Amino acid sequence: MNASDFYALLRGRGMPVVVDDAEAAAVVSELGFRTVPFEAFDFDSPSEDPALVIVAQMGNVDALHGLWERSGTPLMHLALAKFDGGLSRLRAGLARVLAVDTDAALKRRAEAYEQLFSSASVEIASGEGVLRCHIGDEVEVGNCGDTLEQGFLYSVAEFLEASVVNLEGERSTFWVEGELPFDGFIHLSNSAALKERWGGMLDEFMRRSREGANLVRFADNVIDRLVVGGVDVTSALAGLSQGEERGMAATEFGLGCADAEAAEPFGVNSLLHKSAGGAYIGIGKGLRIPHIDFIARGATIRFIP
Repeated sequence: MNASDFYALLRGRGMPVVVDDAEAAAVVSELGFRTVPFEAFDFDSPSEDPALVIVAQMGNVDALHGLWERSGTPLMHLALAKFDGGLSRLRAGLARVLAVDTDAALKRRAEAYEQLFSSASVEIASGEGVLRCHIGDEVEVGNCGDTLEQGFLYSVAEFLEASVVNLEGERSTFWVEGELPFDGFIHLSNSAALKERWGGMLDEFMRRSREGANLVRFADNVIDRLVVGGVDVTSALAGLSQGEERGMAATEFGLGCADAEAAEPFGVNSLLHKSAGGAYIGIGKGLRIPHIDFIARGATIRFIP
């Protein structure tokens, strides 16, 4: 089945919503959905009927990932626990998911991937800055399709963005250089340990980013300057990044393909922040460095053949 039909069934309350928290379940029930506890949903039996999985407790993220290639149901998920599991993020996140024009987003995403596959480089203009993303001959993408294949899981945000990833190597697909003034950032952690080591500092950066004057600069694919709230914080980030994963190397670049209806303000850690236009550049893998995306919501994009 198609992503477009999935989003249509979701807006029509035509599928169950699997939830791992009773308070979140009550919020989802108030929006008109049938809710099923996470431990109670039959993920095994083959089924053509889809479901949305909302994961608000970090303790269930390993179980969510374990559904990969095992689930009998077409699924998307909203893994709030990896970002910020609070109820306000659930309410706002669901408002955004139910408001976005997903058909237009899927068309823009298709066109963007074809551009990313046919370009030597991409220029991202944000204020006075220009970030250049040089794309290689073999382009790695997390997901360029429009369908939900059996056993695969997808974040609800996946079909609203077009992204290329340095999956195999530090620059197996692209490398970046230049400056990106940005509106805000988000950060994804796949474990409680990681979120505890990094969250205090990143939430402080998040707080300070609301005062604008945010800039990330890349040299030879690696951050060499980070400014948040007009304050250089490069050494803070480098201190925790030291010796982990690929340090401050760019791991992902992408374009937000959706409208901005009910989009949330920067300064909260919403997994939907990349989708509402512009472009973003990311570091980390979410394993020993959070996957951090610096987002320029109003950036303009030029593809170079």
